[PDB]
Amino acid sequence: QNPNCNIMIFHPTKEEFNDFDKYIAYMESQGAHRAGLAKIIPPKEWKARETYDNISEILIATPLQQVASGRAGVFTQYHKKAAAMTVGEYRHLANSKKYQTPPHQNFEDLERKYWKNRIYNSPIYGADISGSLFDENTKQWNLGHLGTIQDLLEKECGVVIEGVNTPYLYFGMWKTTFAWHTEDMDLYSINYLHLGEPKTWYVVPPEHGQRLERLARELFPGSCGAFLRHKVALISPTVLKENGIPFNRITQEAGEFMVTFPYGYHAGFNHGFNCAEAINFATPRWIDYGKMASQCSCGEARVTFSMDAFVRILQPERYDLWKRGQD
Ligand code: NI
Ligand SMILES: [Zn+2]
Repeated sequence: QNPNCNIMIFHPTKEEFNDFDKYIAYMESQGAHRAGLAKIIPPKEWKARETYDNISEILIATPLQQVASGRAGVFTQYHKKAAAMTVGEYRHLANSKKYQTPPHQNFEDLERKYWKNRIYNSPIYGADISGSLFDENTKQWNLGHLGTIQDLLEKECGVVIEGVNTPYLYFGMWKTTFAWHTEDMDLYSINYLHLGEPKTWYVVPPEHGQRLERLARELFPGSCGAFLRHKVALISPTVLKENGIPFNRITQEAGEFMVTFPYGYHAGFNHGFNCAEAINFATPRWIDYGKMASQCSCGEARVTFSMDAFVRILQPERYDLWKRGQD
């Protein structure tokens, strides 16, 4: 299935939108994971929340200034602190003359601009906010409550990691950026754009993630032995074509879901003011990637959690063998 590793787009029926797990698995029987990313479009009736009133007076306690440096499509990005603000103020700042989305004829134009001018006017990302905009009544694809095996982490261990097993909110503006990464422990991620302007994703198929690693070692020489876990690298598509790294690019509109799959390297940016919600999740398929996830050796990035419970409970036949691989 899916021989060209293309980003597949699904339009589940209402019935198919009932069991989250079961549809993930169906997307995989059609080969979605081979691209490392898929778009899902919710049924017409489905809604995340009745209305987005009073999201104005919500508090972004610690927004981040994203300072890039480098050029010719290759940058390290670093995060610096900036003042607290309401979303009202952020919306307003993100539409001001300094941060607003530049005039552009089409996508190719916008992209050219983002990658040419990255180091200027460092944008402020309202990122990593612990919360959710989903209605409790929303029972299909509600990111607070997916009901996947990732929940084994909290029931077995009492282990809660923010943005991993509880959701994060992302208030974006033009040029706000996510560096090249696979998710923590190479988990799946799912992201819902709640509102506003689009988000662009670039994605490398899992089959080739190593090529991407290999390349990042040349572009940032002197580098854990798993550099990309720092999530500091920006690399433009031109630079990927130049070096023969397969990738795809897709632009997410408001109202749409993206799911990244284990070991699917991805990065991208926002086109303007927007608000996104995301969480990680897991399936039985992920366990083996979990146990395999290459961790940062220098300390700069976290070994997020222990695979122990997952193997013990869900792979009981292989558990003894897995322990002997340890200490
Ligand atoms: Ni991600
Ligand atoms: Zn490291």
